[PDB]
Amino acid sequence: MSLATEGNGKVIHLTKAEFLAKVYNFEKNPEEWKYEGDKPAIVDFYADWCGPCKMVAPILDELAKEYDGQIVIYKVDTEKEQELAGAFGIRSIPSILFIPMEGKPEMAQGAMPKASFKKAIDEFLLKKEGHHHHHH
Repeated sequence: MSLATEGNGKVIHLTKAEFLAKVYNFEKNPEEWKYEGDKPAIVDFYADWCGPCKMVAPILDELAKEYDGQIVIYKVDTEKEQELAGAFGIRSIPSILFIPMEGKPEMAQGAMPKASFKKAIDEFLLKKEGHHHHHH
């Protein structure tokens, strides 16, 4: 049945329920952050009525496919996921949550271009020089 359902190397918009299961349990972890993901994730907080929020989807699709295998990109519809976005203090949009496999996730506000995104994805999410890195 599921031989090739994409998803990996893609950007999927999900709900807080989907967030919960594969990303983060804000039920058991009201205050803390336990990542349930196996690969590094990038969560785009977007609102369709927002221009920038629209741009990031194609950008994210591009970079997701470019960095396929290693990363998995998501996005969340803040207009409905108000509780989810509000919990992190995101307020609304745009916010980009970079979730490492080590530590807690950083965020960048707004839909930066393919170039700035590559730097944040590659040289930060994979090249986590700011995570546990003092020299060794």
